[PDB]
Amino acid sequence: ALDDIDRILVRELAADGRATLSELATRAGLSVSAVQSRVRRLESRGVVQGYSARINPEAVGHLLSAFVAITPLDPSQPDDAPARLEHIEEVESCYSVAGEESYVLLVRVASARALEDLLQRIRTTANVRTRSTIILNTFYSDRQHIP
Amino acid sequence: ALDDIDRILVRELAADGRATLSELATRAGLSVSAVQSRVRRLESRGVVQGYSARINPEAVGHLLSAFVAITPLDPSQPDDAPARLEHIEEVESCYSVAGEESYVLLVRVASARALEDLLQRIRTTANVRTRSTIILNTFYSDRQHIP
Ligand SMILES: N[C@@H](Cc1ccc(O)cc1)C(=O)O
Repeated sequence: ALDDIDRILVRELAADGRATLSELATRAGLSVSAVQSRVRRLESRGVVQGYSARINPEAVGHLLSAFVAITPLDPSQPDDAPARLEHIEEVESCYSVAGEESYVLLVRVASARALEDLLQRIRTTANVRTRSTIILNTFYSDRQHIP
Repeated sequence: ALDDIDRILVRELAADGRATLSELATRAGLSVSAVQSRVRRLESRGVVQGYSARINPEAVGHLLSAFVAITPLDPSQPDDAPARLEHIEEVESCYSVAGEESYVLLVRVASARALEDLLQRIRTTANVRTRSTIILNTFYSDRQHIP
């Protein structure tokens, strides 16, 4: 239950999460109060999960990023790992995945040596083997698609 | 230079990309005016690259997501795969990578059938083999970390 109007709103807020109510309204052809309340409704279903600035991770010191695939050293408990890694700040994304491994993490760090340290912390905190794939270059990312 | 006032700014805008030129200035102890200038220089210097609402993908009927690892078929052609795929719009992200594959894509799609399809189109449009990994669940995603 997402009408043409909501489609326009998220498509605009995807492209520009600081879009203003007045700007959105003159694009959907609605009043700024219609818009404000369509946006709150989108936000409280979980259609729009929050707004974030797209910060360039090299500018701030994360010069190495990596996908690390992780798999249980002992498969037996239900799977703690996303909970237990939630508090390592250098882990930015955690997905469970089909195939031989269980999760994939995107991870970002200052250097090669900071990467060895982090692999250790992950090995130990989630009791998990790791397979690492260094990212050499991001060509574009998060480009969200509303169809 | 990232004057650790600029540091408090990006932490603030990453967790909340709508936080307003004022509300910021409070928790950052500055004039609404100087807060406005930095932000303008921060986007100029490519430290903030943009603002995005973060849209839940199922909510828009992207029920299957996948990492897709690609490697070009003919090492003698110019290797321009990121550019040949850039027009296909359900590729959300494309990285080059030191692994077993040349690049990794994050891709979103309606269903398993739609993916098979996408992949046919990926193979033929860049000239690549595909190896893909299906995401069952996203535990968290873009948690941007600032040192
Ligand atoms: N790797 C498993 C799926 C799985 C995902 C997460 C887990 O914690 C465990 C298993 C498979 O392909 O069947």
